[PDB]
Amino acid sequence: GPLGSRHCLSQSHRFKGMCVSSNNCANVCRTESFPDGECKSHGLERKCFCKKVC
Amino acid sequence: GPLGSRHCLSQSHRFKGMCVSSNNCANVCRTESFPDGECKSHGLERKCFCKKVC
Repeated sequence: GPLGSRHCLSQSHRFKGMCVSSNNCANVCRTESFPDGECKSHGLERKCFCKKVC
Repeated sequence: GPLGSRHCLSQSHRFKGMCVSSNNCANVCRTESFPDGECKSHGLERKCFCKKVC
């Protein structure tokens, strides 16, 4: 399929606590004007990262 | 940050091998049309992430 856009991530400003639903993260990120978002782990911390085209 | 610009990260397309020096990562990222870059660890990988204002 078509050559896709490159994506950029930024940790959520609003999301609270452990990120264990990427759908919930994506919706919180929509309140921050990003179209998408996903949970990511670093060590034992799971955080919400908002996602847009760079 | 909070009273500054919000920044976005995108894993480098061109950077090869383990990211040791964030200066080297930033320079490779400049060839990718990002103004900055930095090494970040996840799992047993240290990778170069290009960095711009969202």
